[PDB]
Amino acid sequence: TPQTTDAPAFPSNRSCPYQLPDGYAQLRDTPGPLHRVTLYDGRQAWVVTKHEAARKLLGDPRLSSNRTDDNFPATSPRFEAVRESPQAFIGLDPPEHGTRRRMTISEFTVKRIKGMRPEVEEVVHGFLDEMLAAGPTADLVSQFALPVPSMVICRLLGVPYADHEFFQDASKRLVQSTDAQSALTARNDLAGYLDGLITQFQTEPGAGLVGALVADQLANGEIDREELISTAMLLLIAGHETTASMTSLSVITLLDHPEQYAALRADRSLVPGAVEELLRYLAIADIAGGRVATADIEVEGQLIRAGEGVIVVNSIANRDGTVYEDPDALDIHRSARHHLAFGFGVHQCLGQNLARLELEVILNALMDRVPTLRLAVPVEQLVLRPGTTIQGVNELPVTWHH
Ligand code: HEM
Ligand SMILES: O=C(O)Cc1ccccc1Nc1c(Cl)cccc1Cl
Repeated sequence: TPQTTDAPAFPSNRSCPYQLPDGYAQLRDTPGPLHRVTLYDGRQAWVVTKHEAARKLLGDPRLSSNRTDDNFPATSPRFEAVRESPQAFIGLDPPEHGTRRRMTISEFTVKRIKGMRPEVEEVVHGFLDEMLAAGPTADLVSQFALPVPSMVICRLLGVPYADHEFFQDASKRLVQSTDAQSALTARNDLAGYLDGLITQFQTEPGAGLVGALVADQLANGEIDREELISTAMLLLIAGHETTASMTSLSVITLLDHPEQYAALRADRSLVPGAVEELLRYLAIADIAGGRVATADIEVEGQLIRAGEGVIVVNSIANRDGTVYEDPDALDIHRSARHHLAFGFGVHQCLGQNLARLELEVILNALMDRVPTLRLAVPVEQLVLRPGTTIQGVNELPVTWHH
């Protein structure tokens, strides 16, 4: 009996850190905005696989971001045991989404990000000082990719970096949890820690976004204490797992495309466009694409019914050849404008301009200070995270001329 299905298992796992999974190239090539898939629990959902349709559906308020909905298209059991906790604004819809998001936007403006350049540059070069002084070989993830954005986001939040061993471990356990119990434990660890931080700010008002939320909105009853915890937790985790993943994956990708990496080193004005192309090409955050319909939506002759889960797969939409000519070619010189790596619409990544600053500083610093950087193992020996979490590698052995 043939095993062919019209609802393939989703998500798929990468076999090469920067290439579309084989099942995804098939979804990309099949006409139409939507395709049926089967999720880990056997439930069918839709995936959005085309670029303009993805923008349309991310902008449609009939596609709710509410994870507590029984029909939300969960791709693993990660959140099934944490539903008794309030959602951060990533899981809220208007009007609640905006009231919560607006409590945080002041920390992420273009002006604030510009003012953060000296701090980001100091942090990047400090961790490089230490890594290069110890000599090769090193794990780029633990020694550079993770600590840099962790220190930066901690200062933005008012989270003391002295606790980094504890919160970096809990963050990893939650983001990469494979069972509901391990996710619950990691989330509880972070929640109790952040709750104590709130009490400390109530005793001694202090700097950072958490301190600002405690002194203002919490003291006015405009955010619940547990919502503050969830918001701080989202910003802490997103603030260091996403950039760390982009750093390690960009290094792997650039070293696999040496002609472009050399062109990048010779003309640093190409760095901002290279970062956009790497964001498009590596598209690390498909796990942020889930939505649930609260009303019927007709999409080019296909019908999303109320109550159906829909996943906007931005990595596949970013390989739409009607937008990016030869979409599977890495080209740091191409226009990667309009990519969906950060989403689109009211939920478009709050941290996107901090991420862009960090990646530009990081790439320029690696080229300046470690021009002989190379991988210490073959690419095929790296262990890639599965499609049920943020894409990337947990370890990246590197060497250089000592
Ligand atoms: C480094 C590369 C990054 C990528 C690829 C990425 C990806 C994404 C995506 C695709 C979304 C959309 C979520 C949705 O539509 O449901 C999102 C939202 C969000 N991201 Fe980023 N992100 C990155 C960096 C960051 C950083 C550094 C922060 C800092 C805290 C951050 C904080 C957030 C927040 C708070 C949201 C929710 C926005 C909202 O719901 O209004 N992200 N991210
Ligand atoms: O959403 C998941 O399954 C993993 C997870 C856990 C805790 C906090 C955030 C995330 N995911 C996540 C991250 Cl780390 C960044 C941007 C968007 C999303 Cl959905």
